[PDB]
Amino acid sequence: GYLFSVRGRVACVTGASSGLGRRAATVLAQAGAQVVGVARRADALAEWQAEAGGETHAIPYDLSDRDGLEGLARQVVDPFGAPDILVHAAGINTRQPADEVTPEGWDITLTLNLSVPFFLSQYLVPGMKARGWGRIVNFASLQTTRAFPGGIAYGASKGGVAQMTRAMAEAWSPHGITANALGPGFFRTELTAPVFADPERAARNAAQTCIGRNGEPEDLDGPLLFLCSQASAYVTGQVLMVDGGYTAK
Amino acid sequence: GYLFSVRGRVACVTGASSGLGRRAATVLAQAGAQVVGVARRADALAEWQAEAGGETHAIPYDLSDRDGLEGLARQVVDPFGAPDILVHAAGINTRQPADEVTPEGWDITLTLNLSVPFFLSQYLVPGMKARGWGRIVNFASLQTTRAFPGGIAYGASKGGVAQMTRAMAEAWSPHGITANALGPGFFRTELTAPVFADPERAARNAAQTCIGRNGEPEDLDGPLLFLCSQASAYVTGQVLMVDGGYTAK
Amino acid sequence: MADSGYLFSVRGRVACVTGASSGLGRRAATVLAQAGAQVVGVARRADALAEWQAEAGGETHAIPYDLSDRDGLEGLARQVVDPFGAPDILVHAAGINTRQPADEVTPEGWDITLTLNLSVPFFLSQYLVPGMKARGWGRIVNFASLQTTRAFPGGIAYGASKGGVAQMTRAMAEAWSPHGITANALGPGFFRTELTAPVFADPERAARNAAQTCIGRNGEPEDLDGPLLFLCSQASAYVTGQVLMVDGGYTAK
Amino acid sequence: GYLFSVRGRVACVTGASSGLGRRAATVLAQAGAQVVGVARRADALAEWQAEAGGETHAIPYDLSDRDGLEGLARQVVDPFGAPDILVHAAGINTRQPADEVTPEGWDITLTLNLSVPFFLSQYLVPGMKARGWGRIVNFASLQTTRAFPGGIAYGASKGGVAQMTRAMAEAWSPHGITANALGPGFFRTELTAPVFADPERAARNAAQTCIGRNGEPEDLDGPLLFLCSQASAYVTGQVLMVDGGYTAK
Repeated sequence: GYLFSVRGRVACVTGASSGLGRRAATVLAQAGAQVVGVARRADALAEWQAEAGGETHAIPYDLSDRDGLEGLARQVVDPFGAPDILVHAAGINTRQPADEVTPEGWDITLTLNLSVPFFLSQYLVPGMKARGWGRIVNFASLQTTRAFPGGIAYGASKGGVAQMTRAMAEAWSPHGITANALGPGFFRTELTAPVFADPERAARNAAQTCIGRNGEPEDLDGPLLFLCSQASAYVTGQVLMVDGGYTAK
Repeated sequence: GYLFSVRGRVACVTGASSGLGRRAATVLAQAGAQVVGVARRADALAEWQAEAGGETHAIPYDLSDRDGLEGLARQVVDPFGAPDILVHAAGINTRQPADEVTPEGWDITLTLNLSVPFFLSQYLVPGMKARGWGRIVNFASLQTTRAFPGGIAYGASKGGVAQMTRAMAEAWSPHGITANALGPGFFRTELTAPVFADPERAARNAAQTCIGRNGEPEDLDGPLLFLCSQASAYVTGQVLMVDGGYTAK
Repeated sequence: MADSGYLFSVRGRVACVTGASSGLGRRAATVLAQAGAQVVGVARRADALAEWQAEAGGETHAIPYDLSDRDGLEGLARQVVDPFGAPDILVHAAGINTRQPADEVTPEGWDITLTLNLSVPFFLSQYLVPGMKARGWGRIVNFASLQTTRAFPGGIAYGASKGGVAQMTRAMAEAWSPHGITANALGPGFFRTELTAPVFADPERAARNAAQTCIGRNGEPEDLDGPLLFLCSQASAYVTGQVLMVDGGYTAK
Repeated sequence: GYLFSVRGRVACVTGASSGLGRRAATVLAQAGAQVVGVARRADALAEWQAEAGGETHAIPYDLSDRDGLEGLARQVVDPFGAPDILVHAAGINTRQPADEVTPEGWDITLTLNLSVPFFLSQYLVPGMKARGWGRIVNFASLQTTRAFPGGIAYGASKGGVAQMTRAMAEAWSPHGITANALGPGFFRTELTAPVFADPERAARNAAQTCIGRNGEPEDLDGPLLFLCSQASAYVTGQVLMVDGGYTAK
């Protein structure tokens, strides 16, 4: 049971003001990790801190600013020290189908979904190396493997994430840092507004799973804590789909 | 914490007299499940029961006898009631290269590794359906995806296990039964004796992982309990590799 | 034809195709015979085999044999080599789907699916590989499925077998490709055959499956020709241990 | 039994001055396609043209310049009319290990290996759509799936490529355009000089394949022509590994 603890660890979670990142940041805080939540909007982070309890700190930062990311990383280590756990839950889907992709929509998708996870990890790994222990949790997608309408830049980024996660393990796992990717199926969030707003679409997606339902926020708590804890010490370089068996059918 | 509990559950573990099945059976028992361990040898099962503590029951049975499996299933329900968790860890690798495969070595490999998991599952799922809750844990392999010397029947069986696991989810997960496969990399057991007996070979395999070491028995505890608990309710039809990132390189 | 077109030649090769009386096996056997291979077709029924030989043209030979008979496979292999000499190309197109859902699977329906779809491909290949090794050249083509990776209703024994096939194909390559023999699996999507009668018989089903592909249609027989000949020729010399999906992009969505 | 013809087609091949791109452009020229070859250096493009024979046109262009891509596309259509076949063989591997990745090295790899193929496709697909027929050939890698030393940006890009190819099929294959990726193993080129320069490394990689050898230029011809012809009309969204079975072990 100790096996699954994150008590006394330090975590940084990006995308912590909404969606699955907010859930992850709250789970980790309620499980006793000290949590640094990063997202654009101070007011949304303050509501997060109010719900989350435990011991947290908020940092408003626009993760589309890559030049500033090394300064963010210094901010991240200030409240509680170097993080042991890093969760890259910030992300975007512009939903531009191929013929309508703009340079701007392509670029913001690769920046936020792929490049920012890489560099923020690069900046934060030294502290983990020093302790000989770290957990990196990237966010893969059904669109790591299956192309959906409007998804082309998103799936490019998310096929990138999976290989990036393997490459993170190849570089950093000899030093005690594991890197894996949670692959949520369809959960009600900001990214999935069209999939859920049309109920016929939502129900088709539910029927595509083996269980027969879409995801609820609580469905990610277990797999998150597993990937953030001693339980997963020999699991690295893997994508763990949390999708009710969508990918089995 | 409670998310990862197996207290009050009943598990059946095949292959419980040695190797990874014995580890799984012990972990489950120490974690508060009632465990029914199935293996060929009574004396080996009795040593298991002695190591394990908790509440367990041993059933000596030669799982190559498929005609008898329905009777085995009735034996398995008798000590503690119908199992909630089933772990198919019994297996064989005859190590016959393709040109030397015999009908008998082929057939015993398919029987033990593929057909027995299916039928014992078939017999034991009714009790899970009645409760609307179940966990099936199959054993996949690096040879689900990568062909090793002497491996052809083994890999046929383990490729089959991966797809069988997705098919178990498609059949059974509407009823609250999840089916997943643990994919150990190289752990010191009965099946892996040549991989370990030559140290140069053992070290090449260790170097193929991201972490740089082969598996130890404790490395499977976390992933097992995750796959046997509430924590993985929305995880079904998946193969979860516990291989130190062997498959990432 | 460009000189490189001759990379895809099967002229003067010997092929054995199982399942040659119907479905995709029959198309594969006919394509190879029309492309100038000498083709040994294996199937249960002498009469359906005769219809095949009539359609095919070229140079062919029929062998009626019940591939559920593993005992007799070594004697099949002797029969296969008799008309044209040892085959250079082996195509394992015989297969079954009993469509029994998990709760209704019988020992017999599980068993016949593993026999025909997995064990027979293995043993027949084992018996015919020596001839290929003697020449330093061979092509094995197995049949994978959408159900190599995605579980469909009634599919559980079939999927077990087809996930098996994929790994078995990797293992055939690991054992035999040092000797000049490549082994790959074609993965057809949904094509109109014996095995897919329920998928097609309900038009709404057929259309949902067409819409699941990227192109928007189910398979037609001729769609298998190119991929088959590629996997049976010099063109694929450095392609081994692979599953080649011919599914209109079903598996991309 | 022609099916595999490219006679009469127009092809655009990027990276046509060296390596596998140069092989592809020559193969397609010698098979009777009119070929537009795109690469940085006029003089190396001119040697190519001399070597190739057939009917060709060279366009010197720095593919790191995304701003000018729409203009390149106009140049590409000028000599022979709109291309039917597009082969994205230009690529880079900076070989920076994770801890030493620079923003510039990461950016150039995503640009050349992922963003350029998307945009140049986007600009050239209209011509294909008008005819109801096209073929797009991307370049995947062993690092689509397996992380090698120095590979992290490359691998990010190439996992991106494979999803991008699936998403290209989803967008464009209803209009007669197929999109697939060739996945070469290890062939003697600019990208792979350290793998080949050290003979012990070269031999280890050869031994990792099923056949037991590295690739030769001619090994790409058949798989290329298959992906560029009528033969592959019902093959779309696929990665076709041309690796001697590296990925089977």
